[PDB]
Amino acid sequence: ENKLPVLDLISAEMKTVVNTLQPDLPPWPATGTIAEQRQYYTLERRFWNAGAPEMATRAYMVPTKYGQVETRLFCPQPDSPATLFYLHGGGFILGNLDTHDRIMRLLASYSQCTVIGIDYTLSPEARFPQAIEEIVAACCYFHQQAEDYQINMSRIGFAGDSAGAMLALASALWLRDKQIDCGKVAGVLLWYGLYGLRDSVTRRLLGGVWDGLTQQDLQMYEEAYLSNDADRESPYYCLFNNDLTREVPPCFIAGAEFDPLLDDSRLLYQTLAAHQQPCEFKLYPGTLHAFLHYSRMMKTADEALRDGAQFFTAQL
Amino acid sequence: ENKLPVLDLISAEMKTVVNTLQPDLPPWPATGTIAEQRQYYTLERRFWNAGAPEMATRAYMVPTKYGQVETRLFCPQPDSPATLFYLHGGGFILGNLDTHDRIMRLLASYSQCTVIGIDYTLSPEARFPQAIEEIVAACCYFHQQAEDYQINMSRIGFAGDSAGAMLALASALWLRDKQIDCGKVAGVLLWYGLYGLRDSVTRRLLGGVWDGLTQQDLQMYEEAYLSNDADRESPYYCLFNNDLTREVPPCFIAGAEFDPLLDDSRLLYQTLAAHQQPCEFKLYPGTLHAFLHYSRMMKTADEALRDGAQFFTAQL
Repeated sequence: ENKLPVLDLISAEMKTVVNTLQPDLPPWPATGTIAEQRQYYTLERRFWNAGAPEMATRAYMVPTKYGQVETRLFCPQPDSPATLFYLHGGGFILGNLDTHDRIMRLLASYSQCTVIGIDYTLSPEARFPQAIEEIVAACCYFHQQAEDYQINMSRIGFAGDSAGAMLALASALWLRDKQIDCGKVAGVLLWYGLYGLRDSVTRRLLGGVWDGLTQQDLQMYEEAYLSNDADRESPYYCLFNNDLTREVPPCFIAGAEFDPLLDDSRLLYQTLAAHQQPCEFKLYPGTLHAFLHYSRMMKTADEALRDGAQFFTAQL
Repeated sequence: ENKLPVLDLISAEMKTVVNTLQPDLPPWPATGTIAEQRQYYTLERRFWNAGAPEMATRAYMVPTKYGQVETRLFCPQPDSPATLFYLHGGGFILGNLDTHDRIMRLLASYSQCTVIGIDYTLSPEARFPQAIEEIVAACCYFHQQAEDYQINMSRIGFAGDSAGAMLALASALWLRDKQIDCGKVAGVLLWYGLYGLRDSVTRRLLGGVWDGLTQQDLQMYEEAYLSNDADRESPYYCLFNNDLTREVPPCFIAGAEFDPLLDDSRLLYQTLAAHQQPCEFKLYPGTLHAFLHYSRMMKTADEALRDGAQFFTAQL
């Protein structure tokens, strides 16, 4: 109704992606089970993940108080200076280590750090703060067992896209606030995340069927993730209710121009900068939310990967 | 907490106002009745209203479906080209024709149009949408009785500050939506309004005891005005839920820099501009919310009045 004509305003590069047909796929099951929707997502993501760098990969199950969680280690080189944990997006209800395969492999290539993807339990089966607890547990397990796994856990980082960016910064804040040391958090890489705004200029202007980010869609994802309405205000969900004026690790904040969540990125950055916390913001012109997946076809997506990777290594 | 240090960022001219003492006044009766708080605001406002333009004024009671309401006409010249209705601010719970006497007289003076202030019924005694219906009724009464009152009702406009600005645009949109012709709405003058955002970048960064615009203050004014949580979504409260893509009268939108409500103005402007609706935005640097009252002492407040007057007369 009052929204911007986003499909006309996106870049010609972004449009080539949006207009790409995958003719071998069924239609999107908007009335199937969550289990079917997850399967479709995994199938549809495969084409975008093709051509990923080839490198040494290892999969391990790690213990958590909620049971074992799968992890995948991508090891570019034998003397990694740090370990980067990667939390994938998908609205908390979709996505896995395969949907984000190419992103995690390129991050490893461009950083020359070990990248560890965490297969956190999705919602609605898991509810807040379960994923964050699983991530912290995994991190802490790897830190205790670093020698056995052959990884450098002296310096770590958290990285993620969309809902995974929320998990990335919430994990770093959880570690800080609970006085948990599972390695020095050298940096956090946050591509088009959301951090607890309930409304904003960008949420009003943007969002539609092309990105699955209408007000209604956002309420749906919140309803799946939270168990109690009181959790809306938790400082590990509404991160703006946490104290962002001190002791935040260096954050690289990437905004998508035509994403309703962009203001979440601008508020985090403006908050951090006003309180002299180390950060950088960069807007990627012409993009929709979720663009990091499109690095093979979009120079802007590969640039965003390079930029985060390089921000991380600049902290080491 | 994560807020900006607003008292340090405001301009020197704004700080002179913030630091102005009225020693002869009692302290603000925070635990007193609404009646007491209203009387106090009235009293405290007198000093800021002094020295207003000399001009012919007349009070008239006008019929509405809720009873008679007081109006005040300010007549700057014998041949007014249009009539501007002025809706005062004060959070819906405070203010009256006296607290905004100087604003209205300056507006009439700079516009050279008749200004008609409307003493709409305050909340909690009235609830939404009573004030809007009162204003529409008053406007249609004056339109029907124009010859008797010696006013020009062939072109009209609505003007207001803060909550008053919400009433101004809501009234224009009501007339449009219900196809009520009580004069051609030439323009709407909106100083530091709010138009229904529930959260924003600016709501998070700003607001405090210095302006009475914390999240809890804002919730309390909304609670007083609205009968129902569902009314938060009404297209005459959340005006962003109304259609803003067609037939919106020319809007002058003035933002105050260090005001949590600034993004409400930015959103209204960006929305109207994106749909080719006629509008102008101007930011008034260094200011708090509610600065229009301080025109004797602050060039910027007086400039804001001139600017809104000039915009209105440019539509005639």
